[PDB]
Amino acid sequence: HLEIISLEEISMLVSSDFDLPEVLQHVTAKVATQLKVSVCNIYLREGDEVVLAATHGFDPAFIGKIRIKIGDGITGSVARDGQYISLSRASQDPRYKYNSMLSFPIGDKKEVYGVINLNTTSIRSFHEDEIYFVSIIANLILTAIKLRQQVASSR
Amino acid sequence: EHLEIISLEEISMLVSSDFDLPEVLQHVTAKVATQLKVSVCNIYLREGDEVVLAATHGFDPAFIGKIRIKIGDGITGSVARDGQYISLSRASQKYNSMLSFPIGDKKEVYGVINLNTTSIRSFHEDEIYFVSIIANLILTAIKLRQQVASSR
Ligand code: NA
Ligand code: NA
Repeated sequence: HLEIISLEEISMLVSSDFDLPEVLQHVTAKVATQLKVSVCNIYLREGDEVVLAATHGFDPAFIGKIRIKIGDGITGSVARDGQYISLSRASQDPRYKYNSMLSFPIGDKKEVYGVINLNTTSIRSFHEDEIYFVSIIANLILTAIKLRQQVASSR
Repeated sequence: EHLEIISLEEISMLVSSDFDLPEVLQHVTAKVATQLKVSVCNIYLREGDEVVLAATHGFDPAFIGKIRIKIGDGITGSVARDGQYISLSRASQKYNSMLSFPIGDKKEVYGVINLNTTSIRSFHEDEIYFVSIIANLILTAIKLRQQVASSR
């Protein structure tokens, strides 16, 4: 939402005394609650795949554990192509579900660094600026990485 | 605390692709001035043995080229050299209060952000914080633009 990011928040995000791990935990937990969604994950490009880096929705236990091969999911396509997809599906496993997800890339000019997902179990449309809001977050996340990775291991 | 005093596109432009340093700074100033309800906000950043004016709110923007301060020199010089910021009040005559805060990192000072009122007020712990934050924001606005350009 409009004026909806604390000074503490951008602060922590930029200021380098924190490690990605801890920021991203707070990022997902921020986004998930802001958009009223029941889970928000970040996967970060690593080799030809993409591994989980933060959650709000899963156990933190799952942090290293989930990997999507590159083109593989619809996460995997977002990771490959760098266009986000948002969809709602009707789903039914036999038994004598109607979810929504938003899957948005983290990337730049050159390429994709990761994917942020938002999944709610309700049938619900993602509104434009709802996506705008995540677009900004995808870029604050992009900026966290860039500051830390390069300006740390080379400065 | 630290109240919800920043805006999505403000944030955005800060980081953004083809949003541009002068212009970004020209807004950053105008925000601070307007926020801390201060008369002038000027950012000087670093060139060689001196520090030049990069953005103002409060002066004619025609002075952006034009004000260069040696690192030994101002109250602004000290802040630029030894990195730890200074804030003062003078009653001088009329009068003025000011905050001269550093922009930098563990090793290196990148410039100085400056506020002056033409009242006589000493700024709150919380008001400085804000500015410290604003100074990381400027710092990284800077830091991004040269890791993109000057390392590709
Ligand atoms: Na997911
Ligand atoms: Na000044």
